[PDB]
Amino acid sequence: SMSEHSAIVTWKRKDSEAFTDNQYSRAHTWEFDGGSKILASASPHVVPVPLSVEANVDPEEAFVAALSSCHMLVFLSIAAKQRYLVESYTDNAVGILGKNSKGKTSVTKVVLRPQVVFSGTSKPTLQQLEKMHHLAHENCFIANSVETEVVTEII
Amino acid sequence: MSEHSAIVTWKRKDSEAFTDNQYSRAHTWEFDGGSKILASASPHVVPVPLSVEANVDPEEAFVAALSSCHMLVFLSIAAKQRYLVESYTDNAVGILGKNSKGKTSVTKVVLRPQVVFSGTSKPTLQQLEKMHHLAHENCFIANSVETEVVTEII
Repeated sequence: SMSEHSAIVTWKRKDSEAFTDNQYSRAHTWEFDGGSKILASASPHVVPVPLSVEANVDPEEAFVAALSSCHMLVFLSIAAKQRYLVESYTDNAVGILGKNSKGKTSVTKVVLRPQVVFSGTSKPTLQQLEKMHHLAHENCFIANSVETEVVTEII
Repeated sequence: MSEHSAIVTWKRKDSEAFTDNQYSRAHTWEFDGGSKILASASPHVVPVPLSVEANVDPEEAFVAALSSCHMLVFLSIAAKQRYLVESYTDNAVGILGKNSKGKTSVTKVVLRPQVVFSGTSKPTLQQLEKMHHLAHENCFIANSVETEVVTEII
């Protein structure tokens, strides 16, 4: 059903920061309802380190992780319902910045490369796995919200 | 132009039956620079204790990515125009609903940024509004989504 999801994003000038020289820290915080606070930054592909902070999450990385996580969650529920025992699910996902059709810089492509380990006495075939991933992509809330071409390479 | 990586991992817990659909949705996100984030399904989507309230969920992350991206472009614009920004706080909300079509997706995200300027040179409202239109135009995440993204300034 319908739901709302909030994030508080906050940046504060450090005492030592001139700011107008563009040499301010891009570190900032993301705060969510359940109480968690995440240290964030601009991507180091767009703003050089040390202005960006490599150890902190960036918007592009979070975008890729959300798409990959959303797809995973749908898949796992499908696999449980088919009574397949999943031991692990690991996705090495990659997003690409490039120019979209309108000539604007965007995340034009995301490749999901999920590797799933099954156990127990009912394991699916290659054909079945493939259909579980197609259903997962079709019912992924995040994939359904984006212009990004989302491709799954099943590993 | 650039590549952005995420490793998303779920492992079945010891003794967790899974096939009963009662498994924990907690999992991890790992990024190149070493950040690990504890993740879950949203508790507005999956009840609890199947979802874990203190963990980040895909929907929350997608709202933060949009809000964060818009902010970072805004700040570089403000700094270029020689305004001194003391703070920027955006209380963002995204809404999951149907379409367009009939598929559940994030239909609308509303950004509500509040900016504190100090010092001698401060923008007028008109200048502030223009900085936000430019930031939205140049925000990579916003240029990636089909979501209606609206900015209500202040």
